[PDB]
Amino acid sequence: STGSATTTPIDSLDDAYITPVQIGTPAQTLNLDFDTGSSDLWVFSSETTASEVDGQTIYTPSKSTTAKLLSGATWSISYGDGSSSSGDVYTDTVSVGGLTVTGQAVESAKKVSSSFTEDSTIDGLLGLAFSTLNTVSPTQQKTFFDNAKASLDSPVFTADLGYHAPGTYNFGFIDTTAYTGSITYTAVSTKQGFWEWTSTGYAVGSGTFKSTSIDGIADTGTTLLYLPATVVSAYWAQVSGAKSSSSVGGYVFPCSATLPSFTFGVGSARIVIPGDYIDFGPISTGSSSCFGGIQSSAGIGINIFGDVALKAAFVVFNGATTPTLGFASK
Repeated sequence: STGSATTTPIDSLDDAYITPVQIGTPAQTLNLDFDTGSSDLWVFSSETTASEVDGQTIYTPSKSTTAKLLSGATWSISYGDGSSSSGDVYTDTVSVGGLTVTGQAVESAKKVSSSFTEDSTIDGLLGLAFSTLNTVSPTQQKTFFDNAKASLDSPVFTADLGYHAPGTYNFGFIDTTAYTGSITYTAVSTKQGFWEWTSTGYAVGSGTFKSTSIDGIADTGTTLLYLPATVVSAYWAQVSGAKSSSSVGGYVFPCSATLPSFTFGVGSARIVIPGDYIDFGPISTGSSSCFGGIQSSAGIGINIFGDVALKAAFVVFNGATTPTLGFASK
């Protein structure tokens, strides 16, 4: 089997991407944030504290003839940006782009933190990291990909995120028309439960390539590119007027600037992030100070190849016995 679904930016800045997901019988379609940095599939639901729902589409398991309460199971998660959610668990039928999993754990939110409530466009998350990170207790549950894997034509999924445009998540096949040149594959460590890999270095604009190992995670659920302070300083030094602002919470730059590109290494190959991808607009409405898309990972504890990086590439998440990551230009 295979599946193919379109993923769409939630706003004009590409702050996140939503992908429609069918849950239950008859289908209830929810728009979920596919997140290769976590491993829970959770949804706004009929059980969510009413004051914490503001415009989201909810899953109502009592209206699904295939929903079954997973007795005794609870879940609770906290994300790197400080947001959180928790609740109980159903199993139900879940389909993505024509690909169907029966008995998928659907984690029903009783509580969500304010940032989720305030984002009316995201109805929940669909985790695509390794199932070892799944928070369901006392019996850990598998991700959608993990459940689908054995049935897929090939045990892979691909992320093809658009810049200010729709893109595609495919399951079970590699669309050879969706990228240019060849796919370069690179080793993955699953030791922390993430799609963790080591970039071979970077360049700023038309500058020379610096060969240096950068360990980080491929994370579709993080907006920006978070890299070591040395790398990030080298980038923003090429933008007149750019500075790190403690009060804003990162590097800002004059909105009148032209940003240089940023290149990262995948083995001997190179992925180029155009300067425009690194512009996240005014820090506040009407400001001429703009927020940067490359930020320091210092104090995160891990480097994160988030959407800013990933949307510059066609990315293969290879879930073979020994997982690997593939990157192609497009």
